[PDB]
Amino acid sequence: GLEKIGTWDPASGLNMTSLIVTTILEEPYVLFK
Repeated sequence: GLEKIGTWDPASGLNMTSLIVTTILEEPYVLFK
C-alpha cells in the first residue's frame, strides 16, 4: 500500500531511502639482471 520512501525538504533536496608493479621480461626495457 502507501509506504513512505523518503523525505524532501528544501535545504536537503530529496533524501530518499609498496606498489605491485607487474611487467614483462623483455630486453632491453626489462631484462633479468
